[PDB]
Amino acid sequence: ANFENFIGATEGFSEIAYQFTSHILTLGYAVMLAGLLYFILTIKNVDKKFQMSNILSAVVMVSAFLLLYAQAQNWTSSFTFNEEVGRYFLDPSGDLFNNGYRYLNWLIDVPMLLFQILFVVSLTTSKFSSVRNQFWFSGAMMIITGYIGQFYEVSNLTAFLVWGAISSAFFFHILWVMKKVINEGKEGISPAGQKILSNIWILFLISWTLYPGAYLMPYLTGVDGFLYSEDGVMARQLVYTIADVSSKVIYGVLLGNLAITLSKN
Ligand SMILES: *C\C=C(C)/C=C/C=C(C)/C=C/C1=C(C)CCCC1(C)C
Repeated sequence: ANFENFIGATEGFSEIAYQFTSHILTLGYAVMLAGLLYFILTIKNVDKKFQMSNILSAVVMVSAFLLLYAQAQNWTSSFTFNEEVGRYFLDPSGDLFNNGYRYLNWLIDVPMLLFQILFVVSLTTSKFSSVRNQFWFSGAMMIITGYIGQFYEVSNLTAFLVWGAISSAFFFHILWVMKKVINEGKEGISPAGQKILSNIWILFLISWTLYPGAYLMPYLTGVDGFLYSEDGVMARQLVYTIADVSSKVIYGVLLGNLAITLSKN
């Protein structure tokens, strides 16, 4: 299956790496529940015309709470302690760790997080339907090809890499279109909102880049190095959780602040 199930079957997990990974992944879904309440409760502070952005954030929160909770359980319930070795090992009598929950979550969120900025910023010379359709197409393909390449994570490394680069192509298309969007979005609005739009752009850039970083993390120290272990698994799930909080929660808080700033007129 995956690099996680490999380590779980071929070397096992120190209680620290196991309990750490369960804790960070719990942090993950708990934060999505906190954000859900935040977006619902704040929806009154923004004019009707921006509220659709809050709505989309609330929906993203629901789909990340539900799927990142499924994955938390999947990770905990997939390994059992061995008293002889004192380490956690993949259980043959379980579901086995399965990261489809995460890709299913990305496939849902991606249209919604890309669509929502289009409800707070106005374009200048670009058409709303062109940006939208371009976001949705390459957002879906980025994920689908990323899911395919992930089927070869442990087995064929070279396929894992060439698919990753395919999925990166679509990612770079999205970063291109988002940059145009942020440029046209800057025209006209106050300097304060231009400041927030620039913050949104940097956070969008880093936070989305963390995801390919966590996809390559075990092989980053070579095909036999330090991260090729329970420590790369630890780091991979830590980066993911950081990327989840930033691109899903923090992103929508920033768009909310912008919308309020745009109601000063
Ligand atoms: C949770 C919400 C979103 C928008 C998640 C986004 C995830 C990514 C941008 C993942 C990207 C990948 C890339 C760029 C290439 C390797 C495979 C990944 C799917 C991890």
